[PDB]
Amino acid sequence: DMWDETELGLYKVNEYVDARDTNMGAWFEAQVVRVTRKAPSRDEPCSSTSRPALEEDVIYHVKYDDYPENGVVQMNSRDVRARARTIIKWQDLEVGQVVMLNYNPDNPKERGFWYDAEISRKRETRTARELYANVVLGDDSLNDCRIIFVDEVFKIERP
Repeated sequence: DMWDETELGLYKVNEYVDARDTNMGAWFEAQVVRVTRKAPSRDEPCSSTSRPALEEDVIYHVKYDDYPENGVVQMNSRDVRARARTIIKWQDLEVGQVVMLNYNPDNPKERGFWYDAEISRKRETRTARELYANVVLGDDSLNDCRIIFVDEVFKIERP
């Protein structure tokens, strides 16, 4: 069974977060409506020395702000974070940074959705500001993609 959890979560009921969609991998604003953990065993404490309960243990149940029709969806803790808020300007970007940026996999020249990405190239020539990144970081990432929206790269918020 699922038990409601009030301590381990980094995000509380009613708080807004960014949540990573389970189908497309992009980040969308959402409201936390419930935080749960798996039920402890009958003869085990909620937290033990062998297995200290951890924030990564919780499941967040969220409702997307712009997709209410999707209903309440369950999120792994790695798929919820504080809303993005700070751009990393062009001059501060570098290879190896992991950022949230805007990319359209189907039409890469055009505006898309917001994905985690690892910068793979960063160079300014007389002709262009070249930014490439491995986009949709995780399984089946899109490697070494040319990024259009080089002035709209966000820092990822971390606890």
